[PDB]
Order: sequence, then structure tokens, then C-alpha cells
Amino acid sequence: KLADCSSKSPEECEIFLVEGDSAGGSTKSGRDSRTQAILPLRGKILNVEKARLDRILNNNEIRQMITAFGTGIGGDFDLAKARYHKIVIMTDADVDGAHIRTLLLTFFYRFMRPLIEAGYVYIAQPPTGYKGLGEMNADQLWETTMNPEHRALLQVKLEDAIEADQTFEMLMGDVVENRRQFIEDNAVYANERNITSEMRESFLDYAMSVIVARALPDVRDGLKPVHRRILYGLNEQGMTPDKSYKKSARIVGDVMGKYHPHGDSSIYEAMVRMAQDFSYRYPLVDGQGNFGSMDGDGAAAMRFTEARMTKITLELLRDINKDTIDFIDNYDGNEREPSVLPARFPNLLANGASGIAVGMATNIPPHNLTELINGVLSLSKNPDISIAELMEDIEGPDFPTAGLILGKSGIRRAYETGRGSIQMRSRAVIEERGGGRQRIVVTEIPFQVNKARMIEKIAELVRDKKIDGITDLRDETSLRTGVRVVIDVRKDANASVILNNLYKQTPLQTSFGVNMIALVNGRPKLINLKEALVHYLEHQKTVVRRRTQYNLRKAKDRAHILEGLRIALDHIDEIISTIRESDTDKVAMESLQQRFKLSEKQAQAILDMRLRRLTGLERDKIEAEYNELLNYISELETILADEEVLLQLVRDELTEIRDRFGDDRRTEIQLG
Amino acid sequence: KLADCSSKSPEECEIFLVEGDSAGGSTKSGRDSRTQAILPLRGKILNVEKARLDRILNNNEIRQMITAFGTGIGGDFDLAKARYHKIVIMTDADVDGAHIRTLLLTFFYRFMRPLIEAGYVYIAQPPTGYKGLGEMNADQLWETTMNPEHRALLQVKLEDAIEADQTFEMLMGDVVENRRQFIEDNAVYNERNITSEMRESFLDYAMSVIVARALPDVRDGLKPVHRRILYGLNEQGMTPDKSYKKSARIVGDVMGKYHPHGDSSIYEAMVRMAQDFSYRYPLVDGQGNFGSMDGDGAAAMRFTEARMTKITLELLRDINKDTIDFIDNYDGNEREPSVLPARFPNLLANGASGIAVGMATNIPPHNLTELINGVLSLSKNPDISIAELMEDIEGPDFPTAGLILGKSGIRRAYETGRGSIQMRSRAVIEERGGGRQRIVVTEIPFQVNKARMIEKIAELVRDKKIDGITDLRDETSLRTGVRVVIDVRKDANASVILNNLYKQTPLQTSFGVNMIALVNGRPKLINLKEALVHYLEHQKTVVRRRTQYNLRKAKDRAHILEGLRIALDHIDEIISTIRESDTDKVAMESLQQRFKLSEKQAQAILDMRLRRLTGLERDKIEAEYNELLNYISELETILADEEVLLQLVRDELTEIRDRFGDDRRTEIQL
DNA sequence: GCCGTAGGGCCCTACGGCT
DNA sequence: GCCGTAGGGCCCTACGGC
Ligand SMILES: COc1ccc2ncc(C#N)c(CCN3CCC(NCc4cc5c(cn4)OCS5)CC3)c2c1
Ligand SMILES: [Mn+2]
Ligand SMILES: [Mn+2]
Ligand SMILES: [Mn+2]
Ligand SMILES: [Mn+2]
Repeated sequence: KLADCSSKSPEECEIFLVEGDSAGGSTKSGRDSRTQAILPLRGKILNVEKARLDRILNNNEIRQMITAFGTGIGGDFDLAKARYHKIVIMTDADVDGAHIRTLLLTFFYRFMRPLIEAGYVYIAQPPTGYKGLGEMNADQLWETTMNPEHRALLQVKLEDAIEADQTFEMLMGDVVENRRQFIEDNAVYANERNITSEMRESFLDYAMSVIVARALPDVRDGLKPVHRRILYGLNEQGMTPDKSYKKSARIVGDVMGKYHPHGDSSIYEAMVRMAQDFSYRYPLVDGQGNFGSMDGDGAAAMRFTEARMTKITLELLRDINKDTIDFIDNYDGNEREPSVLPARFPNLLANGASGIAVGMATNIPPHNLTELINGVLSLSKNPDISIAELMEDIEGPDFPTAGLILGKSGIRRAYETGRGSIQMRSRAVIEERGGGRQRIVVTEIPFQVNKARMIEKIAELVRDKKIDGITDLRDETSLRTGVRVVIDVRKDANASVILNNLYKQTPLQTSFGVNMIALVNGRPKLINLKEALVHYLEHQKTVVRRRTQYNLRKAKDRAHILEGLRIALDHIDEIISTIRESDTDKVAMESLQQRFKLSEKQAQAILDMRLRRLTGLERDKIEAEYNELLNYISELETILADEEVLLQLVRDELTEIRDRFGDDRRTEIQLG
Repeated sequence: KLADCSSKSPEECEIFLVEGDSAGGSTKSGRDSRTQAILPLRGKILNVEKARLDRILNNNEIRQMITAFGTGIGGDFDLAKARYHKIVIMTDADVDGAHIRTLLLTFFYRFMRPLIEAGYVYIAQPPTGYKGLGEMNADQLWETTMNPEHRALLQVKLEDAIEADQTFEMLMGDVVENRRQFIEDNAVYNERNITSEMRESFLDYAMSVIVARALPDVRDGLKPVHRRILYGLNEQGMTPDKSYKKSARIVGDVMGKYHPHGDSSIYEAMVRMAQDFSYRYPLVDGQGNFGSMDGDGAAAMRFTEARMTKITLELLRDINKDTIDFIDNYDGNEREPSVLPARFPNLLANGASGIAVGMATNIPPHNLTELINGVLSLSKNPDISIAELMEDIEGPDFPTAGLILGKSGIRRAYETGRGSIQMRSRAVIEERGGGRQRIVVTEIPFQVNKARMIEKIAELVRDKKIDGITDLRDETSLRTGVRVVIDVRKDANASVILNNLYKQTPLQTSFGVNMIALVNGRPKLINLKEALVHYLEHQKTVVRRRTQYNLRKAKDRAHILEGLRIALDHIDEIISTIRESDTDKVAMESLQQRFKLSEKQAQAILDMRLRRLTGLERDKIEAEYNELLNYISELETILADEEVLLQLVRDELTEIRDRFGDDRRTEIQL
């Protein structure tokens, strides 16, 4: 792995640390092999501030760096044995590259501190605009970053040891709260280098990016960036439900190149989950082929699978090209992407969300669409509605995997505060199997529980004699039969006692820890049920309002063109003679504008008219469309002039969604 | 791995063997877990007919099967201990799935022969049209292939043990010639007999590898993967004048539309075409880490970008001018070129290496100036000899330069298609101080890994197999070029040491020429002249077809312009005719009637925008028509005289020579 | 130790002909 | 034991909450 330099005079040799072999190849080709050694790492490296010594010493990358430097570690550190006088951190020019830099600095500070004190640790500054060093040509990496004549390396300086200790503990330590507090206090939502400043700035950059642009869903459409970009890619390429399935590889490749500069595995897996009926309460992707199972089987390699939008996804994208949502520049400025989707159904709550960010995480359970829309409607008629009254519509979560929820206390607290533990229980019954013997049959399991794994845990309990009475354990699940896990009970043994033991000792009963954090105005916020519904309704009002305004500008523009076309047809002979006598388009246009009192747009539309538009009935067809337009314009102005008419329209469109996509509740909420 | 069934009564139990987890998932979701077990493998399994016994017993997939079947193997085989009465081979419905089936049968016949005799081995028949079982939904896999109610399993039967023995030996054995003879003799361009199954499945695989994978076409010098990559770049306008395009998008597009294989095969093929140490005339312009002479691979495809090189434009030029035949792609949803126009002799220019079945190919790269000069000489003399052609084509010209020793190997290769060419590194002996010397290597033989060659030298020094070497350094840099330094012990003969390096290391390496290419869709060993002849014939056809295409389009456009000219001459009457018509159809009919216009001309008139009536626009229609009449007669002149056509082929080749022709790199030393 | 978006990479097989 | 198109697949790391 270590591509060492030929010289052995440490004082003149330098080692460059890169993320992996893709970056290492450009580095190796562009380097000066006489004084420049290269050591490719393997992505995110172990955080030594959270790990114990045995884990640290046994990590491959740590070991290779220790061996490569030759100084040893901790108390045994010996600066005189350093094989290089420059250790250069040269990670990729992206937030994950910054994160890797903070991880490496954490390791150097805790295990090779005198290396920093001696001024042997440096930070390279590769240019931005590349996804990794492997995207750069070898000559460009050399000239901009590695060549000592032109490069700008940052020498890492330890100014204050006490402050550094606190900085490393706060940022990289196991105490989440202090890291969360640091983010809240420092977040702004919109040559040498001090190690402390470096750690604070690089870590904040990573933390913020994960929070606002990776792990947390937006309250408005319920989507994280990867999912939003996948659905937008599907829309842009017309991969609608009525059209044939499209190759998964083309989808991932398109999305990766145009909108999401990350690994294909993150993109493909996110798309796959959206297609799973055991993961999404209302699947957003319609998949063809092997898309995984409840047993934790992943999907088939993406070259084998195909995908397209589900019908309900069309509602997430409905009106997106009617100036309802703000588009933004993509990562490289070559494309445009939506900041948020119109989302004509409350997707955040319908499908839920799970995400591990930095300083925080989120866990929002899925809900029944009929119940949610009913809740939105009740809210729209009463801004002062209480959580309890909203619960008359929204009983609680509704998992795609069905099952049971025990009581409403966990649900109530989750809806009132955004946090609460909800007890999920499998659907199980006790039945006879012949000869006076019985069995427990499970047909539904808790949400997010891996069936194969749950079964292995039961088998483990039995094998370790931690539970009495089980004689056999079989997974009889099948496509025809549906989920069916069978647990044979010993003759004369109480099956209900065994079942109760199974709930306590296995994931047959599992808790859902609600933690409703979502992005509100681009900032993470813990929200209760009402707040979530209010932000959603407010998004719909804005979407419907902007759509109406777009349709209005569009209709007025068309009315204006038709006024120009009516004049042209009413004076067609003079229009034609005017054009024929003109040498250029400019002269024709100018002459048409003055002579017939036309705007630039009207004259141009006239010049663009094909001879076939001159047929006998066109003039009547034009005044028919014009009359219908004027009416349409009036209808649009009526909506924008009355906020109650606008709101009622939102209610009507939601009700239509409810009636077409609303379904029965799957999860039974049992009380007692 | 093994997803065993519930029941333990081998009587009713069956085990399905699939290629891997992609296929395994659909199989596991669609099966009847009570009686159906599933063991996913990992692609191509070991060929036990060519492998040694120790290796067979150590191979993980062989072990898993033996353990799953529970019978043992050879003399210790026990049919009564069988865990399943039905072992079902269910590979993917593609040629590689057929190959894996032959590999599985070979293992069963040689190590578990009683299993076959007892009727326990079966072959599933999944539907065609799917690249793998992972592409099918679980329900459709169950219904068509796994459901005992509707499935059609083929029970493998052993009729003649002596014939079977010969069959497995011939098809799967280490003797290549017999397998090649079988291919040549049989090549064509329920219950199931094991011998028939082997012969049919292996032949299906062998033929596909030969005509659609490992061998280049004589006309454009390309294998399907390379042709599909370059065509993909063409269809998405990824030309040299535009920006680099993401490699992942290129690969995704090519895989979905044309090349139904692993993305790694596509990416790596594209990468090689961008390497100036691999291609004498690179076909891909790569941005980023595209590998090195030291065997370093390219960066992951998500990091790199690519586009065509300028010379690649010449491979694709006029492809949309009905110069070459298009064919249906693998699923019938797209069209792809059977061959590229290839306006330069690419087979010989870039060469080729491919390992097929029953045969292989090894064609060295050549200098484009020399090649085109050779083609030109041939065009003036159909009876030209190989010797006269060699006055133009001195021999191979590697991208890595270096030296070739002698001309006899080259001569034999050009006359027969086979010959041994000795390549040598470019090395000199120079002083380094105090009476000491060193050997300096600046060019290495073609396809030689520099880092590996240096380690080989380091190994000889270390093991004391070579005398006189005191230091070994790779001083290569992007700014100073290739430089490998071998320091020599003071007063030792550096020339002797160099000669020894040539004997014991790849510093001297041979290139075994074996010029096999597809000629009329069939593999053929060809000599230098044949390669040039087929190439020239391809060019005459391309230029003739292009000229014919240009004529048809010119005449069509002229026809349309004649309609517009009639309309402009009588524009008032045209407008009135249309105005008095209530519908487009009536206008169409009235225009054709009153002005003796064709349907196409009438539609064109109706489609004309009012802006076309301005002075400049009217003049444009007239000007285009007059230019087009001149173009039509020039085209007719070409098609009326075969010598004029042939001369155009010469001139177009000459222009390419002048623009892309370069100096010879490899020195041929007598 | 799992949930799900992220960083990153390696090793087995067939096939022929040359060493 | 390499070369170059093919079949196939796994493991380590951050991050929070429980
Ligand atoms: C699947 O099983 C294994 C097992 C062990 C491995 N060890 C090392 C590596 C590596 N590197 C991989 C490859 C893992 N990744 C690499 C990236 C691949 N994706 C390539 C790709 C393909 C396309 C694409 C983007 N990326 O867009 C359109 S087609 C997916 C597999 C392994 C894969
Ligand atoms: Mn990176
Ligand atoms: Mn439990
Ligand atoms: Mn396959
Ligand atoms: Mn722990």
C-alpha cells in the first residue's frame, strides 16, 4: 500500500495520506518519487476518541500509519525515528474529506502529539470542483498541490494544549450533547493552521452538511436529498407508471452524474428501499426483479433490476413545472434541481423517516394516509385544534408490516412532544397441531425487524436454555402463504406463558423510539404532531397559490398572443405583403409592429405561423380559445383574491388524493 | 449460504443451484421452503477436468456442494446418505449460464457419477429474455421454473459411459486442438442426454465467445464491448469538442442499451482504450486516474470522465449515412452497429489480444502512416506480394517504443499469420562517477509491467542468480519519462550484466503473433495481405454506400425545394387555395391538384412559416436548390465510375494519414 | 449491535498460448 | 503465471439512540 520514496533522508522526505487507491493513483503518477511517499487509506477511519486501545491497535489503517512513520506511539513515541519530516494530509476536497481529516488529526493528537509539536504534520490544499483526487489528472494534482515550488501546504500548529484537549473531547468524544451544543451555537444556516481552529471548522462543515444535506428529511416533502434526487431523476426522464420499467443502472448513473456526487451504493440502496412494501407504507418506486426481503437479503446487483415511479409518486411531483417550488443549481452548476417537491400528500408522516446525523438523529414512524389527510383537513378548519382532537383522526402510526401497538400513552407523548416510546408487538395466535399439542403462529412482525434475525435469536434462547417449552421453530413464510413463523410448544406446556416470554426476550416485541426531527426552514427541529401538519399545510397553500399564479401569467401571455393572431388573420393579405416586401426578419418584425400595433412577441408569433394556420376555420378556432381563456383568467383571479377559496381548493385536492390513494389501517392499536 | 428446506426427508426434498445471491434472492422468495433448498454459488466454478485433485477439494464452492448433498465423493460416495433426491441446476438463461452448467455437470460426472445414474440430477428451464434470475420477480420465477405443477425439469440421463467419458475429455480437457476441431465441425453461423447437453451447451458458449466477445472483427478491428462503448459515446454526442462526460453514465448507458454484461468489463475495456501505453492510437480521451504502466488500475468509475479522441471520430464517421448495417440489440429495444465505418485500418493500427474457446488471437499494433501507405500500394496492385507490402509496413510499432530484434519473426508472422517477435527494452550503459557505470532503461517491451519487471530483477539479485548489480531504482517521473537505473559494481562488465538481464528477465520479451480475426462472421487465421484486403474492401463499400445515401437525400431535398419554388412563384394563388380550404386535408388535396404537387411537396408548403416569405429566406431556398443540383451531379459522377470511387477512397485515406500519421516508435534492428 | 446514508477497497472462477 | 473480456460476490469505517 505504502508507495515509499527512494531517498531515506527523513528530513527531506514527505508522506502523503490519501483516502484510497483511486486518489492514490493520481498521486503516485504525479508525485516526485525521490522525496514523496504515498499511503492510501480506506475511507472513514476509526475515531480514536470513541474507541478503546484494543480496537485502535487492531485497525489496519492505524497500524499502517504507525509502521510507515516509524516513530511508535504514546509514551514510546520517538521523534528521532521519524521516517518523514512531513506528514501531509491530502483528503478529497469535499465534506467527507474534511471529516477524514478531523479523524486523522484526532489520531495524531492522541497518539503522536510530539509529531504535531515538531511541526511535522501538514494539510494539503487540493482544488475544489473534483469529487476526489482520482478525478484529477496527475499533472494537475502535482502542479496545484504537490509541487513544492507552487503548492500551499498548511503547517499544523498546537497553540494551547488545554484548549486542544477540550476541542478533541467535545468534537470527537462520546458525549453527544456537547457536540450538539457546539453545532447549535456555531451553525450558520445559509502558511500555518491552528489545530483547534482546523478541528472546529472542518468538523462543523461536516456536521452541518450531514444535518441539512444528507441524513434528515425536509418537513415539507418528507425527503432527504438522495431520495429527492432519485425521484426527480425519474420524473425528468419520464419514468412514469404508464411507461415501461427502466434499467436501474441508468437511473443510478444519471442521478449520480447530474445531482448526487456520492457512491452508487448509497443511491441504489436508497432507491431499493423506496420500492420495498415492507419498508415504505406507501412505496415511491415500482421495482422489477429482486429488490430484497424482510430477511435482510439485499437487492440484486443493479445491472439486473429495473424501476419506475409508483402512481402515488406522481403526486409528490405534481405541478413541479408550474413554478410551485424553487429550483437551485446542482453541485457543479451544470444542472438544476428542486429544493423541495410539491408533495401533494403529507409524505413525511405517511412514509416516516429514520436517520443518523451528527449531534442528533431522527426516527419518525409511518402513518395511514386516510387518517393523515383527515387530520390535515380538520386542522385547515381549525388552527387552534389540539393534539387530542387531531388524534381523533390520526390514531397513531400505521406500519407497512402491520402488527400491533400496545396502548396509546407512548403515541400520545410522541404526538405532544415529538418524543416517546411506542411498543410494537407481532401478530401471533395459539392453535392446535394435533395429538393435544399446540403451536404459536406469527403472521406479522414489528416494523424494521429482520425476520431471519428474529428467528435466530429465538433459536439462540432455546439453544442456551434461556426459555422453556419450545420443540421446533420454522419459517413457513411464502408468497402464497404470506408471513408465517411457527413455534411448536411442548405437550402440556402453557403456550401463552411461552409467548409472553418470547415478547420479553426477543424482538417479537420491539419498541419504536419516536424522535421527530426534521428540517424546518433548512434547520433541524424537534416537532410534535401538530407542528408537522401545520408546516405541511402551509407548504400546500404556497404550492397551490404559486401554481394558480403560474397558470395566470401563462394564460395572459397566451391571450396576448391570440390578440396578435386575430389581427394577423383579419388583415392577412396586408400581413403577407408586409413580410414579402421585407428583406430581413428584423425589418418584417419592425414593420409588423408599427403598421398593426403589435408587440414584439405578437409579431414574432405571426412570423412563426405556418401556412396551414390560414385554413378557413382557424379564425373561429382562435376566438373560441380566446373566449375560453378570458373565462379561465377570471376563474384564476377569483382564487387568488380570496384566501378561503384558495384553502378550499387545497382541501378538495387533498380529499381527491385521500379517495384515490387512502387505504385501510394495518397496525392494530390495542388498549389495556 | 445454503438456504435449506424444512423437511429432512430427501425423498421429497430438492436443492436448486443458482449462480449467486442476485439470482438467489428471487429463488428464495419464490420457492416452497418446505421442500425446496437453495445454494447460491459464485459464478464460474472450477473446471475439475483441468484442475488437480488437491485444488478441487480445497475449492469453497465444491465443498459447499459436497456438504449440502451429504454423499461424499468418489469411492466414498454413498447414495443413501443423499440429502435431496433432486439436485436442480438453475443457472442464468445466457451463454455463461450454459457454461456454468457444463462446469457443474463435469464435477458431478467425475466425482458424483452415481448421483447422475440414480436420476437425481436435473436441469431447470428458466425463460429467456432475462440476464439473470435476479431480473425476474419471485412469482414469475416460481410459476415458470420452480412450481412442480407447471415446470418442465429435464432429468439428466447417462446412456453411454464410454461416449460420455470422451465427451467430457474433449470439451473440458486440457487438450485444446480436439475442442477446436469439435467447434469447427459443429459450428453454425422431460429427459435429457448428458452427452447431448454437454455438446450443445458448450458449443453455445464456445461460439458466443468466438463471434461475440473475445475476437476482433477484421473490418473495424473491434470486439463487441469496444464497439458498443464507442457507439455509446457517439449516440450521446460525446465528441472531443465537448466536455468530458461522467464514466458512470457512459457505462450505465452502454450496459442498458447494448452490452448485457458486468459493468466492470465495460469500464475496464473503456479504460484500456484511454491508455497511451496500451493503445498505439488511443480511442478514448480520459480525464482522471486511468491506470499506469505499473499495473495500477484506474480510479473507480464514479471519479473518472471520458469522451472520444479525435481519431475515434474517423472510426465513427458517416455511420448514420447508411454505410454500415444496424442490427437489433440483445432485447429488441434498441439498434446497434454490426460494424463501424472505420476510416483508418484499426485492427492492425491498435492490434488485439483475446482468449476465446478453442482458439485465441494476438495481433500487434502498427504505425498508421506505414499501414495507410500499404493500403494505398494494395489499391494500385491487387497482386502485390507480402514482401512488397513490407516496403511500406516495416513491422509492428508499439506504443511503448523499444526495439525489435531481427526481421525473420516479423516476416513469418506477415506471411502466415504466426511468428515470434523478439522485443527488447531500450537500454544504454553510461558512467556515473569514480569509474563506476550503470544501465539506464528508458523504454520497455509492450505489455510488460514495469514494477513487476523491476521486482523480478530485485529477486535475481537477492537470490544471487545475477552478479554485478549494486542498486536498482525506478526514477520514472511524469516530467522525465521512463527511467529505470541499474547500478553496476565497479570494474564489472556492464554489457555482460545487460545481456544476462535480457536472458533472465522481461527486459527482453517475445510477442507471439497469432492473427485471428472475424472474417464474414467466422474466426480465421489471416496473413498481412488478407487483413489489408478485407479492410480495403470494407472501405470501398462504406464510401459507395455513403455516396448512394447522400444522393437519395439530395434528391429528396431537391424534390421538396422544387415544391417550395413553385409555391414562391405563385404565392398569391397558394395563399388563396389554402384560405378557401376548411381543413388541412382539403388544402393538401387542392394544392396537389392545382399545382401538380406531390403529397410531400404539399405538406412542405403547408408547413412553411410566414417568415420564409422575406427577401433573404426566398433567396435561401433558391440558393440551396442550385447548390444541391451541383452536389447531385458530383455524386452521380462518383457512382458512374468505379475508378473515381476507388480514387476517393485513396484521397480520404491519404487525408487521414496526413492528419493522424506519426513517426515510428519501435526500432527494428537487423 | 442494529437502523440507513456516507467514505473507501479485493478475490475467486474460465479460457489459450506463450514463457 | 501473465494477458483481457466474462461469471459471481463482502467488509471496514462515522454517526445517535436505545
Ligand atoms: C459485491 O461483492 C464484493 C465483495 C468484495 C469486494 N471487494 C472490493 C470491492 C471493491 N472495490 C468490491 C466492489 C464493491 N462495489 C464497487 C462499486 C460497484 N459499482 C460500480 C458502478 C457501476 C455503475 C455505476 C456506478 N458504479 O453507474 C452505472 S453502472 C459496486 C460494487 C467488492 C464487492
Ligand atoms: Mn473521497
Ligand atoms: Mn422484546
Ligand atoms: Mn449470470
Ligand atoms: Mn458498545
